[PDB]
Amino acid sequence: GFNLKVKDLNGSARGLTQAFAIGELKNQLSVGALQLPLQFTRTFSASMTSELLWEVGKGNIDPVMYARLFFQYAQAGGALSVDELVNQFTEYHQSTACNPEIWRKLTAYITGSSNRAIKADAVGKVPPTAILEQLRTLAPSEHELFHHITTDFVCHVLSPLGFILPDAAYVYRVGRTATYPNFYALVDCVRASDLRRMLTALSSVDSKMLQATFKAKGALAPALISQHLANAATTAFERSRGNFDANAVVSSVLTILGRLWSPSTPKELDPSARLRNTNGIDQLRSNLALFIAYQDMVKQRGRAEVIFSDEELSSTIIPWFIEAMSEVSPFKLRPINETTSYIGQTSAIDHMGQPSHVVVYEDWQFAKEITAFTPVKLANNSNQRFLDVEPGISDRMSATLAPIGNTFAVSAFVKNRTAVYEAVSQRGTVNSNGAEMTLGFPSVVERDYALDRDPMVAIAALRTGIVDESLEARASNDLKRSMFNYYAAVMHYAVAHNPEVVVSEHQGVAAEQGSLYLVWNVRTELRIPVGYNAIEGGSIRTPEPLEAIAYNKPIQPSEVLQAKVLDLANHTTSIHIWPWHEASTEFAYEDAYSVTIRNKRYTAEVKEFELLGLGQRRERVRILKPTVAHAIIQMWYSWFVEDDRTLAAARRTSRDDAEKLAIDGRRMQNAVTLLRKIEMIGTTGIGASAVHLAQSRIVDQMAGRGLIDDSSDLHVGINRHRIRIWAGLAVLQMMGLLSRSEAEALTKVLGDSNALGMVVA
Amino acid sequence: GFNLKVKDLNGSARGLTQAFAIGELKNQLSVGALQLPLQFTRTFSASMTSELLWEVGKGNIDPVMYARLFFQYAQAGGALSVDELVNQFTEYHQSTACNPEIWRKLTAYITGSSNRAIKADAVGKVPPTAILEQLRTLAPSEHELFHHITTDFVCHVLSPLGFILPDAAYVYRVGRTATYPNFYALVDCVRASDLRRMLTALSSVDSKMLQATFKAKGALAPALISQHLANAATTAFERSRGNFDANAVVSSVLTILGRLWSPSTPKELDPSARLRNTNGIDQLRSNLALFIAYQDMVKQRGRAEVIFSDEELSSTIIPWFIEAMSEVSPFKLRPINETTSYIGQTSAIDHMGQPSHVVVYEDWQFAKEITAFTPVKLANNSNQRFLDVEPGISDRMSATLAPIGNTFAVSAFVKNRTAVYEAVSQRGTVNSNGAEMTLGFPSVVERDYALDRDPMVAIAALRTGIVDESLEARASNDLKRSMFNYYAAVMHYAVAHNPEVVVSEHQGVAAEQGSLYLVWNVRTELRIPVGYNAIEGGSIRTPEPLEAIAYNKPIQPSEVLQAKVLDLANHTTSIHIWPWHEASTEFAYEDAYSVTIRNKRYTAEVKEFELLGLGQRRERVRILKPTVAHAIIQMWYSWFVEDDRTLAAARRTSRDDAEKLAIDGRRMQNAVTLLRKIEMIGTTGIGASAVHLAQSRIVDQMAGRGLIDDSSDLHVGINRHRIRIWAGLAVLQMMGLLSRSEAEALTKVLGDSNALGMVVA
Amino acid sequence: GFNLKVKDLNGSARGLTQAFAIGELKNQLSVGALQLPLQFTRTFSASMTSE
Repeated sequence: GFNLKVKDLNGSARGLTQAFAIGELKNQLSVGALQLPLQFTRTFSASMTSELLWEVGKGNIDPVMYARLFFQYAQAGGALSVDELVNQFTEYHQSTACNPEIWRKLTAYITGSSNRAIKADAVGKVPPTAILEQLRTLAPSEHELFHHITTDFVCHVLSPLGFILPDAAYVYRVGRTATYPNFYALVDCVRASDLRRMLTALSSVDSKMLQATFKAKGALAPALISQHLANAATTAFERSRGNFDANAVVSSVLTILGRLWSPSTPKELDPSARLRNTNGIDQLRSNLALFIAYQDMVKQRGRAEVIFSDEELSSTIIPWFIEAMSEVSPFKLRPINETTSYIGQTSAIDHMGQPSHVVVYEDWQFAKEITAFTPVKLANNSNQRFLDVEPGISDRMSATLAPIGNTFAVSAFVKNRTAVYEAVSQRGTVNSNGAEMTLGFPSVVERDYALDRDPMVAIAALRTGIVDESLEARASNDLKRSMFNYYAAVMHYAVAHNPEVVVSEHQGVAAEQGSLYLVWNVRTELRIPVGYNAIEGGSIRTPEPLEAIAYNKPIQPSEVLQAKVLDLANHTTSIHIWPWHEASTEFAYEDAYSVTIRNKRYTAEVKEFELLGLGQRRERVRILKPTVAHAIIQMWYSWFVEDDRTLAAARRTSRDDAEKLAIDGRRMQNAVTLLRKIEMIGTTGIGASAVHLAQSRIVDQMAGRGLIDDSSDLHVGINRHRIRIWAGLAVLQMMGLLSRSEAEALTKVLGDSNALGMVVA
Repeated sequence: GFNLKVKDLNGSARGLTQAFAIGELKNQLSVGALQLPLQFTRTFSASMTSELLWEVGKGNIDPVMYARLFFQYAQAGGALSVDELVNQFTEYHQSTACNPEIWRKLTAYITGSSNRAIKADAVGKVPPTAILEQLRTLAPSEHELFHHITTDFVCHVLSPLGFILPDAAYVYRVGRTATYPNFYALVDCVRASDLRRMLTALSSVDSKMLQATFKAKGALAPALISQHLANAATTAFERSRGNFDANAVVSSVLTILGRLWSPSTPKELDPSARLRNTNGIDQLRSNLALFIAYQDMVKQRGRAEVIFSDEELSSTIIPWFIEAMSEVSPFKLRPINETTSYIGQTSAIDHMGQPSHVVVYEDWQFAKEITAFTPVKLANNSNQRFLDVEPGISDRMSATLAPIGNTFAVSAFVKNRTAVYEAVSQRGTVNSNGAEMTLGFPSVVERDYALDRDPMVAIAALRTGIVDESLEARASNDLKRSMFNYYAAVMHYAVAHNPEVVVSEHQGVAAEQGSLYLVWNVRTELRIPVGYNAIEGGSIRTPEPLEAIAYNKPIQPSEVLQAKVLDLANHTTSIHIWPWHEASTEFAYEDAYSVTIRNKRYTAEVKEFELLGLGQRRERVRILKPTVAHAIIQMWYSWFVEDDRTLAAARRTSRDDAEKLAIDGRRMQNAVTLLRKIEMIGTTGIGASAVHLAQSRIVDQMAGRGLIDDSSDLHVGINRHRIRIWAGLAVLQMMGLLSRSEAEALTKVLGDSNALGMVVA
Repeated sequence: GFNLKVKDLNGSARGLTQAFAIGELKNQLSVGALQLPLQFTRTFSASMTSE
């Protein structure tokens, strides 16, 4: 992770700063005091990591299955934020009804009409999912959704009789998104709750209509209700004129929450005796999480003061109901004391004792497996595909990687970096002014790396306080979400850690007195200068959260540290396809190593390349492959990078050799550790396979010539360690555990210290 | 071992210098050239390590069993050099015959005489070994030898009949001495050959007399021959007036060998056409080993020019026969091409390529076991004893140590220190002027450490060129032998390595033109400045041997690398006792460790101390315990010490930080390695036992108080590693693998580098 | 409830327990390892109850 510093986050992790959500302009410490309660449901965001796959057009229907994807599609990064999705679909819904044709056409595709209405239609209802593609002329639908979705009703099950089929199912999927929410996250999510309101009656009409309609007879003739059948939805289309401004509700609600908790009695702030109870947000008010949301939204908006409410009804009303209470999300409104469990602690002590190291870590234990990729392109020649994965790369590589999961028993990495303990004097007297306070058990890494953000850039921005901000709306707001959610995810592990807090002003600019922050008492430690809080008040009593948790004590991990991941094995034969893509894709990418002895530069040329035990290429396949697994590793790499940056700067800064001693130690704790890591990972076994195979091509290189032919002096004090890190490269790339790229980062550490074997072998 | 240096031995290992044997006054390089053949039987010294135990007074008799011990007694460090032994015994032999009494007394102890001569004596011949103690009044015999030995004849087996008993056996023993010889070694050994000449007839008389004597009758009455019986020996006593001056022979012989090989035709040098063949030393002349001997003796003596010979008979004669040809030794006259096999090689190459590192090592693989000690004091209340060893310490400790043997798969230690390879630039360009050339597979270490010399002091002297020389005659000449033999032992591994050589002058002072040395061609390497020899002459062509072998090539180990050691298990119940002592003795010695947390200095107090699994003390026992095992370890420790001395001096010398980089690397290759070693040795398991037991007392220390009672924060980043090196101390002392003492040497390395865990755990 | 502790099993219950079972209170706890390997394959009846 990243490290700071007791007085600081502020130079190198401003996102940490609440004031930024508060709007403190990067510097001044929460001054005000002058604070009231805070409290808990502990409170809104994601449970955790949920993975699932998706059935579409099954013909049983109902709102719940999609809106999720519709919720998800965003998550899917459908196009842009859900409300698009809802809007873009609703928009079809809007080139609405003047197409009674589809009814007319459904009626007309009621075969070929009721024109000979009679008791007749009997078959063919899987190709009118495929059919309601035929409906594409009336409504355009690259955004398959309705093009897929429009199907559902028409083939509700009605004709429940006559027809007939279908008797089959589709795929949806969804890999985890966020464990925590953000307010524009909220606005969409509400837009999802609205598509949700939308369906039922829509579910109901067809469902309703068909049972009521067919008194019959067996078939109740025809020219029938389906003519209404579809009629209801457009009717439904109009049925949306529009429920609320979800944006309106959400912003009004954020404003109300600020108020719910405000410091300033003045009335941008009149939280009622009349309505403060009244169910509603009253259970919600305690909630910190909304409070985090409030802090950010407000900075973003301040509060959007339209007072949609009156202080009675409404403020009774559009705040009557809320999205989270409405379930198109995979967010859930949080349990109330657990928070998001998953931490052991230790903290610094040269015997004095105090700390500026941390010991909070990853609570991780990732997948035991991974995925082939072949989109079974064949059936319908489009997205309709099946990867059709079979024993191939996937099983051998997995087992072999499956040490791979091993390197990163994440608690163990924190173990190493929490193994530190003594330098900087002892036992007793290490500590020198600056700190380190450090973090994270998988969700933040998981949220990004999957999302191609490569956290790292957002992270540098994070630290430097003010964000990097070149970024694309895709790019910029990847940054945004990751920075918001990351901080919040920590926060209700920060909020959770000590209930005492206090909603703080800031003051700051006016801007509208909204801006507000939180402080708490934690009692225990002797007075080792920890910011300005030691505590001076019995207890930590610092609004800065890192500040708050940090002056506290060790524990253990409640959490699973499960990597989760999705088996579709039932599907894995079942389907058919949802909106899948990123696989990763084609199975691997080539990487070789060349070694010198007797001085003959070679290059065996193994890739990347099967390695695996068959030839070759292979083909075909790849593995959008459990982020975590990439995730856990991303974290180890991050560590390397951080320490190195620090060192360089200080060594130039710190002339003293003793200072240099300290420096080698940090750089080369990275060095050493990375080196040890390399050795191990490479003696993973396959890689060891690379060692025999790549050697041999290098044997050919070792044995190309006659003179070279006496095969190796290539084996030296260095070699075994050399093609050992051939083994390192083999662990290193296209396992897919790591993308590549980084390789030079590891190089950077190896270079930094002779490292050598250092021994072995 | 020790390290040098291509241009040098001369600063830091002058013993290496032949010129010192030659007498070059510490500096000038063999200049002369001007040389003739040299050649091989390869030639005199010990086979290797032989261990055996000793039967005395069995009553079967014969010369061979003792003279060995008589040879051995010296080795036993009986008192002083054998010739003492022979002399001191011969000296009894000398308060000779005027004691017909013992005969008279034997006759008299022929029961109670023949006084009633008749056919009578029938019994009691185990207590006249014990009896011939009764003979002690006539001859004093603290030096039991004759007091024990005088017995043998009298109880030859004669009365072969009447008596009767004995029907039993004694113990002798002998643990290995030297694999190589030295000339005063020669003079004694010859003194042994002389006691050897002495016995037979002495064996023969009694043996002869008794068969001839008793025509009989059954018993042939008495008043008989035993009256001669003993008569022969004194007669034998006189029989020694004296065969040769063994000293005379030996010195005359050394002189003759010089000549045998001399450069100077002038005649301190007339090696005959008449007698150069003539069997004798002709097979011996080729022999280098005598040549090594010659070089040293001469320096010691020059040659002792009495020309005992004429150039025909004799120089035919006292050189006719020689001790080595005469077998009271455990030396044997060497095979002719094997030499003393046992070496793998690698040598330096940053790609250039050349070397100043070495890779010659220990060819070692030591004992699988060790010894209890209880001298079964009980029977006869003296030396007569039996340790009476039983399952106790010995088996458990052994198995546990038996990893102990593991740490020191000596090739593996050379492996580590031959793992070095790259620092000092690359690949390619490491080398900088100075070298290292390094050595030894067990005999030199084995010869000393057993002998309480603690090689190390002799070793510092070794290096510094001119010897330390405070030393006791015991002390000084421990130094002498170890330095002579060590060098020679290397030499006919140096002599063996390349047959080309050339007997060189020096010149030097006159002193008598005797002084002489050897040079050879070894061809192969490119011209990397290796002394002044690169070679400049096709081949190494350097008289300096290290110089000679060193410019040469890798191999493998023919030798056993057996630690040998002695099982008396048959005896282990059998006896009774020889001259045994050093055991070591009482089983162990106490050592504890105290740890601090929450800051409570403790000291668990475990010793040393059973550890073993029983209580306690125990008692009783100890283990004069396979030197090697101590031996192998002595070598690893030595390494530490050498590098550290170097570093300190250079860092003060070398201001540059880069220089310091180099320095940390050497000191802390020691550091690191010693540290790793410690971890491992301690996780030996018992020690791990110390870890649970010593912890617990420390738990008591950890749990003495209430506050302390929440047992450990004692377990830190440091702890496991702390009582882990409690484990280190446990491996560390009274296993007996190592004496102790050194502990601060390991400390010295641990101190030198944070070391830390460095990790783990 | 008489019993014993593995270290003390011999350490105390050492009498009841069979490492004694033989003579060998002795020097070292019976054991080591060795030579002719077998298990008898028989005690005989069930005799209890069977009133």
